Amino acid sequence: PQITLWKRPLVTIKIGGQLKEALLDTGADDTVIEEMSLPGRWKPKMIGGIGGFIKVRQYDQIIIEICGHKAIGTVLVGPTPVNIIGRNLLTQIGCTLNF
Amino acid sequence: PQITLWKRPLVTIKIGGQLKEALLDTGADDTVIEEMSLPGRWKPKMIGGIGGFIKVRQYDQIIIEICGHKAIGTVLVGPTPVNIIGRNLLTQIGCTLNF
Ligand SMILES: CC1(C)SCN(C(=O)[C@@H](O)[C@H](Cc2ccccc2)NC(=O)[C@H](CS(C)(=O)=O)NC(=O)COc2cccc3cnccc23)[C@@H]1C(=O)N[C@H]1c2ccccc2C[C@H]1O
Repeated sequence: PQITLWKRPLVTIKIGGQLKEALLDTGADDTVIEEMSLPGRWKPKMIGGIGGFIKVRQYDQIIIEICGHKAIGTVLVGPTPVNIIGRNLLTQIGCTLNF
Repeated sequence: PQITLWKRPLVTIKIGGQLKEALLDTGADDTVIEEMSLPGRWKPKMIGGIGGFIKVRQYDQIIIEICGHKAIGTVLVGPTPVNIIGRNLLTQIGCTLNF
């Protein structure tokens, strides 16, 4: 699809068999999702945003569908205000910016 | 242009007669620039994201040049770690997400 930016670029995602809304976010290096249960071991990560830094749990090789496109990659879990799909998965789905 | 997302989508902008590097950020509602002088009236605003909120100064009707494209809109100024071009100006340059 082509997504204009007059509104927030929110899409449906599927992760752990559940549907969530997430924001396609070219300003985010990584993908960060609100508290949920994911399989496997996690490792620590600190991520920094507009307000400062938060601690998150890093899960690798997680299956996620983004607006109907399958990705498999790193997903961070923690106190984000919004589920965000960052460049690590945007690249997997072939997402580009165009003007 | 078509901008891939293998790396941070950084561009050169001209604002207040100054050249700055800034991030094309589809997850940002607004445009926020590191401390600088801008002409005209301003009002305080709180902006939030990962790690919480910061206080900024809101300037309206500011002209910016982004990759050769002129646009006008609100620009926020304050302690952002990165200059961010948000949706209020990305729309004006005809920037879309495509996959
Ligand atoms: C969807 C959100 C709410 S959460 C993430 N987000 C966004 O707009 C995101 O694209 C931000 C943009 C940003 C880049 C760099 C520094 C700070 C912030 N990016 C992020 O939150 C991500 C988190 S990560 C590492 O993937 O897990 N950080 C990054 O990619 C890289 O951050 C950094 C890079 C370099 C130096 C840094 C120093 N100190 C902190 C962060 C740094 C939205 C938001 O904050 N929006 C607010 C915003 C932002 C700018 C202007 C106005 C407003 C209002 C809100 O719309």
